[PDB]
Amino acid sequence: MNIFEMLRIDEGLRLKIYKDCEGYYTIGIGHLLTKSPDLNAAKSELDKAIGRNCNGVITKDEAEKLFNQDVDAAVRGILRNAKLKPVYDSLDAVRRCAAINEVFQMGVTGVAGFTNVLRMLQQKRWDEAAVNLAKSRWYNQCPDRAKRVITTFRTGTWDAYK
Ligand SMILES: [Ca+2]
Ligand SMILES: [Cl-]
Ligand SMILES: [Cl-]
Repeated sequence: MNIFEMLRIDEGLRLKIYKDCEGYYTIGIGHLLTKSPDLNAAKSELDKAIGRNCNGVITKDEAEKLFNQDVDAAVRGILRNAKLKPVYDSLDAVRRCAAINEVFQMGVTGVAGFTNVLRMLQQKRWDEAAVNLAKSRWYNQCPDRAKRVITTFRTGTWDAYK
């Protein structure tokens, strides 16, 4: 088990443009196209991401190329953020996977606003953090995409994906 297998379970594959739990336009392995309510914008966003007229539908190899890029972006997003990096770097290996997962799904900005959870995580207060994440807007709207991640932050094992 690793971050790619983890996200493949959580986001699955979709080779046609769907609206995600947050209500935004998405494709592949959880690749967000835009937060605009306009489908045709997301349709052009796909074409721009791949380098061709898709046009709303991509292949499996292209999805995996986007997936590598997005996981890279999530890691870089964490390391570049002053709030997230010190918390991240305090985490053990498995919880760091949960952290990459949450940023991949929610984006850096959303996550960095969870100020008290970040504090609880840095001080290894796993139970409270789990509870506080459980009452998030992320969790309440995306409970199936979020559930295993919260549990991972609590236990620091891979058991929720087993
Ligand atoms: Ca690392
Ligand atoms: Cl892999
Ligand atoms: Cl969900």
